[PDB]
Amino acid sequence: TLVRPKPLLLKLLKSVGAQKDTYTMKEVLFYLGQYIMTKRLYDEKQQHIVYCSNDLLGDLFGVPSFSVKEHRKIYTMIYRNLV
Amino acid sequence: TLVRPKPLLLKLLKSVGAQKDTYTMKEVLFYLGQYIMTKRLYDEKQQHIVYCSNDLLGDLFGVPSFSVKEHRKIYTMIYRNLV
Ligand SMILES: [Cl-]
Repeated sequence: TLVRPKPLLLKLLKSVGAQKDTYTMKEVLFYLGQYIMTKRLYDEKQQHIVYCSNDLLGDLFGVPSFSVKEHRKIYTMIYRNLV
Repeated sequence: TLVRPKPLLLKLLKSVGAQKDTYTMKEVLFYLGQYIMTKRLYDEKQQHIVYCSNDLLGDLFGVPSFSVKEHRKIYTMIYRNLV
């Protein structure tokens, strides 16, 4: 099973090194984690909290922040950005 | 965020009490639990394994079995049966 990111999440994925149109969900998480890392969107002191409120990811996901421990919310926010 | 099961997952969900045409991921997972557990698709001896080769569920997931601890696979198999 491969998934097809909608266009804006595609651009987001490519900006940290993804190359195709379709990905396993594992590839999508990998690039999501790279993106949050390289952009430093996490709290320094509570590293599992992501502030994405000023960022394209907050727009795509629909939320101004979340924690990486909210797996179900993260999967749901991803679904919205899949064709 | 409301998801909308395609017709087969809907059938599965209805058969274990769901009424709506739309659900939270929270609910979708609950009913699915209900489904597996009320038909005893899981192995008695190693209970994290669900065997669905002889069941409606194997047809919608596309696997002969899966393990409840494989969350990424579960969400992925679920997205293909959603809008
Ligand atoms: Cl909750």
